Amino acid sequence: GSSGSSGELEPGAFSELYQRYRHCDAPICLYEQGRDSFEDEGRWRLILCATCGSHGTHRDCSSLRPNSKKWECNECLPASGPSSG
Ligand SMILES: [Zn+2]
Ligand SMILES: [Zn+2]
Repeated sequence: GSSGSSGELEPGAFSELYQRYRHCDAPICLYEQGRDSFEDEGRWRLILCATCGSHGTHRDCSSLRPNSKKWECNECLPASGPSSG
């Protein structure tokens, strides 16, 4: 038998950001442009996470529904296992 673990984190670490983060970070993109471009109203509307509100990507790009209230980034959403399988 043995004991001893090593793992710490930085609590309350939200680096302020003057400019709004609008960099498509979704899993799959359909917009021909597939860039940080969005409209005021439409599927291609820049959507910011709800939990932390840091990530920013299109609507249909984040594989969401046409009747979704708010969307949350990955790190926030319950993703079984780390992105890097
Ligand atoms: Zn996108
Ligand atoms: Zn988030």
